[PDB]
Amino acid sequence: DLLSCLTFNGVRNHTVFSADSDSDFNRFLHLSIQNPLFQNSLISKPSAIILPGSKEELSNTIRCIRKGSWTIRLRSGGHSYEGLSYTSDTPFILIDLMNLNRVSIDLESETAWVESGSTLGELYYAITESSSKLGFTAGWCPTVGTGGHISGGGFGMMSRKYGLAADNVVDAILIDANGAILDRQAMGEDVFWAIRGGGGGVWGAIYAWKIKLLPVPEKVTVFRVTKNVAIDEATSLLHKWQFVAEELEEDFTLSVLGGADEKQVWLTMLGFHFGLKTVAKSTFDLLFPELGLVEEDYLEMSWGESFAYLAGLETVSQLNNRFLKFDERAFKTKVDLTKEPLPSKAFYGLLERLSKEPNGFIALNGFGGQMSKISSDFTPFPHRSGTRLMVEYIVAWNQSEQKKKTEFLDWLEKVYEFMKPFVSKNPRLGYVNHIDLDLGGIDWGNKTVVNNAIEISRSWGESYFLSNYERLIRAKTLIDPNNVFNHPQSIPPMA
Ligand SMILES: *Cc1cc2c(nc3c(=O)[nH]c(=O)nc-3n2C[C@H](O)[C@H](O)[C@H](O)COP(=O)(O)OP(=O)(O)OC[C@H]2O[C@@H](n3cnc4c(N)ncnc43)[C@H](O)[C@@H]2O)c(*)c1C
Ligand SMILES: *[C@@H]1O[C@H](CO)[C@@H](O[C@@H]2O[C@H](CO)[C@@H](O[C@@H]3O[C@H](CO)[C@@H](O)[C@H](O)[C@@H]3O)[C@H](O)[C@H]2NC(C)=O)[C@H](O)[C@H]1NC(C)=O
Ligand SMILES: COc1cc2c(cc1O)[C@@H]1Cc3ccc(OC)c(O)c3CN1CC2
Ligand SMILES: *[C@@H]1O[C@H](CO)[C@@H](O)[C@H](O)[C@H]1NC(C)=O
Ligand SMILES: [Mg+2]
Repeated sequence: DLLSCLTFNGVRNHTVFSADSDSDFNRFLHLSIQNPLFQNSLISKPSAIILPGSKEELSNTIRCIRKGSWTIRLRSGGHSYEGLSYTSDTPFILIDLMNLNRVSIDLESETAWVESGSTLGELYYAITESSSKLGFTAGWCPTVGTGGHISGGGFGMMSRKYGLAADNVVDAILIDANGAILDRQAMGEDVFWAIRGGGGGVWGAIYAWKIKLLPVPEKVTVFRVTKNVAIDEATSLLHKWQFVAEELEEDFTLSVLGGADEKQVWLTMLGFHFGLKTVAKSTFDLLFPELGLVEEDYLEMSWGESFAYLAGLETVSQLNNRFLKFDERAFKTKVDLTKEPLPSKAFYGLLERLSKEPNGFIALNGFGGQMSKISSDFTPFPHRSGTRLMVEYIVAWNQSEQKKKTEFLDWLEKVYEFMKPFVSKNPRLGYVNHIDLDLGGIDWGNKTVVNNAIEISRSWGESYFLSNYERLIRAKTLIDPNNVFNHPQSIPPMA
């Protein structure tokens, strides 16, 4: 039995499947499901849930599962857009990493070791508690897990200054298919490259990341201002925004959340400056006076405060609450990367479509800055110089709106089709943290498909990784030749 192996090896925190609706099993299962779309009774459920409390327990958990016929599923923060950390078409064991949430800050080296169950919020909180002059570049959502996020890159409000989370990883502990405990030196440079953006659930189980902490001023300046406007003005704002955003010096970021409802358009402008408010306002007065920002819009605060504020949290303390409900809605999302400026009519049509579906919203980010100075092959995320914007389309709904699911998904499909001519093409680019199964998927139990796995997987592989796809395959073959870590879009090993 799996349990007997786990016990012989000192892993005690485990719970087998139970039909009891409010069993402990179900409590643990649902605790970290961050997309309600995959919560219902018709979804696949794990045969057991294991909560390892140490790297040794993680190693032995993997070793035991292998003595059986199980598919391994790793979950850190549970934010997978496609629920790939807690679903599987084959019988599976869920390894939940929530107990591995220790952050160890070394102020003498200005680095940190971060267990992979730690959320972004927990990490940010730990950093701000330790120092007023250090921060880290990662995503905007505080409940996202470092396990999946850093594995896939990790883009956020300081990426124009410092790049992705993965661009600032200097060591890691990877537990491989045989339970080996491997640091950077042990896994080798190809594998250490692959894990820094090559996607979660593919290489082994990351136990911990070693990150370089980055300088921040004791006071940064942010704004969070929602413009309530009509479509003509919203269109001209977004059309100018794209140029301001990509062209801003690296010490500034201007991003947008947007939506609409008939004649009313809302654009939430999210601003960040690595410095004081005089310089911040001088810059936006010059470059984007159309925003109509006023002195009272600019707030000076600590870096930690700024990340809580930009995400709409009440306090810095809230960063440290991994179970704080950030957004309890089922959702589907798609993303585009661009290479050419978007014409005005693209924003106009996007806004028209938003006005017809108030449950939809967009998130807009400029690249440029440091993102253009990092080589396309420095880490697996290839969208560097030449990449102008990242454009996210989201539709989300609560339980009372479930009847409209098909309609919501149809709306999103049509938005993505509308944007096709304006965004990257040949191929249409994507981002592995924004995993999208519409691109297709591999059934690893299907021999004819597996025989041709490399060609088949190119569909999504090249969209996520472009020319880096080849090295990823070589790295996969080195570290997981038997494909113990797999999912519908995992990098294939060579046969
Ligand atoms: C829900 C959500 C996601 C967001 C949000 N904001 C983002 C942002 O501002 N920038 C971004 O770059 N991404 C943002 N995303 C998307 C997330 O980045 C991705 O959804 C992350 O991959 C999520 O990571 P995590 O929360 O850990 O999700 P899981 O579902 O647990 O795992 C994803 C994937 O990775 C594997 N995996 C988890 N843990 C490990 C370890 N330790 N080792 C190897 N592999 C691991 C899983 O098996 C799965 O395959 C904002 C919001 C609200
Ligand atoms: C396996 O891991 C789970 C998840 O961490 C463990 O459950 C957790 O146990 C801790 C310690 O008992 C709980 O801490 C306390 O919770 C109570 C409220 O219920 C509170 O009074 C204390 O101040 C503290 O918060 C924690 O709630 C709980 N977490 C969850 C989500 O259940 C569990 O102990 C482990 N199981 C085994 C067999 O080791
Ligand atoms: C399920 O509900 C949500 C889903 C998602 C987000 C927020 C939600 O509430 C965030 C919103 C957001 C805001 C600003 C960003 O850059 C500054 C950004 O990249 C994102 C990304 N997305 C990822 C999808
Ligand atoms: C394998 O996959 C192919 C292509 O998706 C499918 O047509 C076929 O039915 C599958 N074969 C088996 C035996 O499952
Ligand atoms: Mg009961």
